[PDB]
Amino acid sequence: MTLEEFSAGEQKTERMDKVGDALEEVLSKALSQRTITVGVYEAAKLLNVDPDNVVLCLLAADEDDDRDVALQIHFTLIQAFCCENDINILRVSNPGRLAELLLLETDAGPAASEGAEQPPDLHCVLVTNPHSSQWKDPALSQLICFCRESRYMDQWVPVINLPER
Repeated sequence: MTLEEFSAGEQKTERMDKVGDALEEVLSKALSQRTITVGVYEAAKLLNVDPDNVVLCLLAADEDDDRDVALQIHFTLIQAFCCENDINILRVSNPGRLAELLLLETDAGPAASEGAEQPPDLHCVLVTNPHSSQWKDPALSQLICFCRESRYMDQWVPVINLPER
């Protein structure tokens, strides 16, 4: 008989760790809208399905991706496509923390991975709008702002390392 669950808090600032916190909030809501893509190799598919609707892509690079030449090409491939339609993107340094997010409340559908050793996939998500472009929220505004400043430094892609729970 143990019940002390009551956690809360708020702040109103742009900060580096707040970028990946903010991302987790929006993606959870974006599953609730059912208007998003998932999986690194959907690059060609999403370009042929809803290229006008595309708003932002996320990629999560493993330690194992530093040795996967195909998945490295998949990252620069999806980067060519989003740039062609003017769509910003972000590359997270932490495969485990983005894998935590897909367990919390985004991608809460049939997306779990419990086997021997499956290959690196299900490490990307893409946010897209309906026929009325309304994807803002204060969280994704913080993301766009941060990503624009680091992109201004001649980085073709901004990058970050988001916190644990």
